[PDB]
Amino acid sequence: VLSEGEWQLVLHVWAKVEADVAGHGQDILIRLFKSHPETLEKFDRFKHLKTEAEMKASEDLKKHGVTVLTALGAILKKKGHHEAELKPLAQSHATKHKIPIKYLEFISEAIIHVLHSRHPGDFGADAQGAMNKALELFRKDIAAKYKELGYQG
Ligand code: HEM
Repeated sequence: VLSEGEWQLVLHVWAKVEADVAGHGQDILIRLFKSHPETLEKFDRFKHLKTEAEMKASEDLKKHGVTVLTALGAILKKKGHHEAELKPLAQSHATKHKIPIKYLEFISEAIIHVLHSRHPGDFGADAQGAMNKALELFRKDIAAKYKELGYQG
């Protein structure tokens, strides 16, 4: 469980992210696709993008970035009490999109990378540690739903 102090460090930096959701969303997905090319193959709607310049130019990619970070934000603001928000997400990602838990670990790493680039002063080691905890909590609760459905993996 995160403490109240750690949740405050998470939400203090998230309020920054929310100043520019679309720029953040795009940086994170591009970092994910460049660092782990196998993730791009899951998106029929983005598979055609071959370079970083092409990714940067895609309005649809940017629009999906907003989708992802808006869902993540709604979870983070529930500070662990996120059952209603998380359940539909795990169901679709396990059963419809077929996303391995490992990929959620990849995109967690991408989020931390980008937060670190854009918000140094609000993202020192203590914030980084709290954000890693929040994302681990996210993954741990999703993995439990996967297991139930028969997708641990
Ligand atoms: C921070 C973690 C993630 C969040 C909050 C997230 C959230 C979402 C949301 C809200 C949607 C649209 C509604 C739905 O289908 O559930 C979605 C769709 C999708 N996500 Fe994620 N996602 C996450 C991670 C990933 C990762 C790691 C992959 C692939 C490596 C993935 C692949 C997909 C796919 C394939 C779709 C459908 C895209 C389309 O064709 O419209 N997601 N995600």
